[PDB]
Amino acid sequence: FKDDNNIVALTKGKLISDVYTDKARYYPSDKVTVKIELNNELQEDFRGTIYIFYKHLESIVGKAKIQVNIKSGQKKQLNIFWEAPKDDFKGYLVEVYAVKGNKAIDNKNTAVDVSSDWSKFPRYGYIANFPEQSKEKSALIIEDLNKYHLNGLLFYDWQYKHNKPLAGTVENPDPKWKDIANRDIYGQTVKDYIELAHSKNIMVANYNLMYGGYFDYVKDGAKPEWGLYKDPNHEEQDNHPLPHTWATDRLYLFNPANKDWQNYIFNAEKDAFRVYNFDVWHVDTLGPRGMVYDYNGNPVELSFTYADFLNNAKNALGKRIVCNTVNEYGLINVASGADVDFLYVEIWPPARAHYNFLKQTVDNGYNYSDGKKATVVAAYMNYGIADRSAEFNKHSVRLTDAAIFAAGGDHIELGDTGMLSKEYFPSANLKMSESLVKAMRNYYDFLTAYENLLRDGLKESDNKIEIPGIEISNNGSARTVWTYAKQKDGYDVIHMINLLGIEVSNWRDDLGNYSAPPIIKDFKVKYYLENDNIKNVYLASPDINDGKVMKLQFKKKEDSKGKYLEISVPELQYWDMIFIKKL
Amino acid sequence: SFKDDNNIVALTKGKLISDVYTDKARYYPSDKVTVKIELNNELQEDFRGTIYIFYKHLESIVGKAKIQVNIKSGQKKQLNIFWEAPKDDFKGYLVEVYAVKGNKAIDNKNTAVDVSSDWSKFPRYGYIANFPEQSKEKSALIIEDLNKYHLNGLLFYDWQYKHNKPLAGTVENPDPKWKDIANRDIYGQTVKDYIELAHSKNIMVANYNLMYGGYFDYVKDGAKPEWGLYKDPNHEEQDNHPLPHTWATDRLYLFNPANKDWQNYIFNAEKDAFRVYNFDVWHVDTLGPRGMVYDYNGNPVELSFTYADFLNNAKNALGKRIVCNTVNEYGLINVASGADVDFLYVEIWPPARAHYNFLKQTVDNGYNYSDGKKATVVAAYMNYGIADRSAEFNKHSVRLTDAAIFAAGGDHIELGDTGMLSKEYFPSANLKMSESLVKAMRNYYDFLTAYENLLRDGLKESDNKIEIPGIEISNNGSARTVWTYAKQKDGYDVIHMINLLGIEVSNWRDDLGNYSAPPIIKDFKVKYYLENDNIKNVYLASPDINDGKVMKLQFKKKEDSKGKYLEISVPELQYWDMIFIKKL
Ligand SMILES: [K+]
Repeated sequence: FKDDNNIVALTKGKLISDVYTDKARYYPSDKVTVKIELNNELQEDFRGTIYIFYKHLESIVGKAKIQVNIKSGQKKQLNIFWEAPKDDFKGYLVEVYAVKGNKAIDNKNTAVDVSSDWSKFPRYGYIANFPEQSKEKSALIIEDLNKYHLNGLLFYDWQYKHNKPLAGTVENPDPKWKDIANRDIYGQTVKDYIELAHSKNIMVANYNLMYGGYFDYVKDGAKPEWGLYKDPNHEEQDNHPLPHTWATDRLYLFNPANKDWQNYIFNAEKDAFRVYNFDVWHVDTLGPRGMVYDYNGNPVELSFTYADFLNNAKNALGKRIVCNTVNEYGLINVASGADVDFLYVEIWPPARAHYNFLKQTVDNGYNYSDGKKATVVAAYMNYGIADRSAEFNKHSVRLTDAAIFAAGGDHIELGDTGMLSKEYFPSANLKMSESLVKAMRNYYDFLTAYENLLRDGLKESDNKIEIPGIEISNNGSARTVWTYAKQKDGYDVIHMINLLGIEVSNWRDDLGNYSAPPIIKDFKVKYYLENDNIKNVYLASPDINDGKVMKLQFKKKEDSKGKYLEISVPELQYWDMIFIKKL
Repeated sequence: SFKDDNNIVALTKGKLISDVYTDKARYYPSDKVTVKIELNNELQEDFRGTIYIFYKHLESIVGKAKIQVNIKSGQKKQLNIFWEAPKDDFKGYLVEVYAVKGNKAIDNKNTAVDVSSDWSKFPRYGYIANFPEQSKEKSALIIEDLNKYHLNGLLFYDWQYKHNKPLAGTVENPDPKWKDIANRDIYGQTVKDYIELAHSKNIMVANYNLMYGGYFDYVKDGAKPEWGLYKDPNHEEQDNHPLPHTWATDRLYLFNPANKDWQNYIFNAEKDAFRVYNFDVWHVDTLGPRGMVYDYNGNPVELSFTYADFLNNAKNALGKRIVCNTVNEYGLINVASGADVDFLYVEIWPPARAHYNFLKQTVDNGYNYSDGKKATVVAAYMNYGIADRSAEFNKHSVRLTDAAIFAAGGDHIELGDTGMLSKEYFPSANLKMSESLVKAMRNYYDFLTAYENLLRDGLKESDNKIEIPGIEISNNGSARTVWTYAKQKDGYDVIHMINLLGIEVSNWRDDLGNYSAPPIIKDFKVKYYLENDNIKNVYLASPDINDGKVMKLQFKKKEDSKGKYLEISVPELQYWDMIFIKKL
């Protein structure tokens, strides 16, 4: 058929309403159900064909055609069934076309991840609210989140107390309790979300600090002798003050290396995991605490304690572990020594404001783990306006995800409340526009479909990149295209992130006022390589036909800096990924 | 030749040659270098022999000289030897001095020479923190003491009058004395004497001030609250740094560096200071992250993004060199990528950057962010936890910190008029260096200088595998390992080994001052996986062994399942060894 963006653009969105899948992640050889929601808004009956293509990078790996009639104004669902190929840890793009005669009149894509374990390609989201609600309402929220292929959900502030997560007892759980902020939590909603997430192969993570206890922790059987102190004379136990309307005036901190604290908190968590079928303990930390000491006055190097705590927790609970190393504090220790599923780094402002840090955090995770662990970043967008009733900026949110995803990272940002705007996950003062939601759908399809080019077996490339006529940088500098290259078996990959509209390289966009980047069309990229082993050159972008691969024209040339490919690029908006297939 | 045994020299080591040093900190190509040799015959017999001098560039002898000397028991003499510096710019040399009787060496001491037309490539930064009334002769002795370490720049810390008005008096009539920030008496003639004396040894002198600081009474000096930095968006609370109440101001109020009126004001004030006092550099300090901050009108200001513009505007307004302290790397990428600073300067702090890795990664970041165009100086104040007690620095932890910084291609600001830094307040001098630590620092600074071409000149990270069979190793300064990594340049590969086998927790600062001597590993093997076989020879130099003298190492070409490698025989590792492999 005649696939053309000339005439698809005229009637795009007017037949195919949505395309998505039944689960977030699939095991090799699973049945994948692709769900296509058709809504004929063409003001005219449709009598034609729905084509489906399954792509692995540039290659067609499967194809289906289905004859469909749908009346003007009618809605139909069409389910397509595909066996997941046998190779583990592979991403695919699914392209759907509505074809009349032999012209494509609509198109929408989704993605499929075939991974036996979430740990290689984490796509982490959150649930922050646990009110009384029907299983059907909960199912709709999980359905929404599943559209983004999120393969893990952090349940934030579900628990009863930091030192006693289970309300009631294992023999008789309390169906309703207060969380840390005196919100009502309903146990049946927690359980419903867990069951629903599991039906979509989504991991569910239980949030708690490593080392926190309420004001009345002595009443619950914890001891001051296990505490972390701000002086060597046990005068002042370290603590994190909270607002006066909350369930405790402060959280008192404990020494993670204290074996009695470990025994106490592991037993308390064991009770919680017995009642609520969580897969993961997401162990939060507060970062550096200044000079700290145990009860007996011995200095405690807090970061030095993390790995032992985390490994012992994994053993005690028989559950997966993730740890938040805030501002990378303890990242070296966790990445080298802890059996965590992946690395997790929250950025707490003002530091690490530069775009470069979005890449550098991921690079640090890769380097410190000898390439054995993936990295998730928490980077709260438009934080500067997070106390206003306002909107996320659709431009800066895309640039931040391009920066993180191109570096081989994941960004924890989507959840039940929409998107994160500050460290307190339930704070929902910023809302996503309809336009931003569409972009996030595309960006998450991209994150999934191109996981093998983004964070699978890659190394930094030394090969020189030039973009003649256009200012470039390797580190996210203002007024440049940010560009760099990576190499893996069978492919070289070049990223271009458009910061030509950026005056100041702050990824946060504190006023939520960034603008659309300038669009550059029909330009050249020069890529200097020695090897004459090129099969072809391709480009994919979440900004262009939701990640559909385009074959690029190129020439082999040579100048005063050596031999290079001159690559013709049709368009750059936010983020393009060029990939060069080797013979 | 003569019989140079370490056994025989070790019996009478230091009993004839008392010191060896030079007249200047840095030399221009083809300058006359004066090597000064202080003799003090403590042999309990008269000496009639020969002093030999060898000038070395890495493994190569580039010059030699000798002088016959008669010196009686108990006599002291100074010898002055002249050497023409070779024509090549940015080169380091080791100078080896031997006292020979008959055909045997009975004493040895080394120094180093740096031929550099500019301090910016190989900064060796120190400080002067005290400016009391004193004779030029006393000032000269202090400068001679600092010159022993080849310090090519000196930061004058808390010399100025006020942060918003550095010059006391007027350009035409400057005050002879004034109060500094801490109500200490500063004497202008001492400032001037140090500047003149420093310059006579080709040492750069840096004027310390904050980027954005004013006294409580800044309105009386012409500064305005409209230029200020604010902790809230309604200009209620101006950002400020509180000080002890006995100091000259209750607090320093902070200004917005991006404010063009603040820039004009402070650049004019600095211009007056520079007209009276012949400083070469403005050393611009910052305080690091200040939380979420705003201008007077309530517009948010991300401070780190204001630094580069400020510093470039400062350099243009003053016509002077600029250095900026980016505390805990806050602003480092901004300054390294966008500012015309002479080199990068990073004060780092535990607990966040306590791990030994941060000593290297700070230098790596500066190098990467500057596209390899700027060197990095690190401020990392040693034994801070005992710095309020009258005590000694721990000689073991100070050596390991310098090994870590120097091997990474960095410099450590630590030595000055008060001895060594133990706190961010440079005049605080409760910790003293023992005699043994001073000797180690002399060797380490000779090493920093003599091997600058292998430490921070044209190097790239190497992917070549290193193994040390039987010994735990790390690439990142982990506790209970030998920290090892490799670098490559035109003509050499370099392998560093830093001994953290005695370290329980990776923390460079040693806050209790209780680190112990590392274990000594003798006669061990290093495996260096190298695909090419074009190897001329393998060498080792260490500031711990024969005061940095190069030794040729035995090696074998071998292969196993991980590839071809060199098996290198290493006689000894104490704190830090540098293996260098000469390529064909
Ligand atoms: K005067």
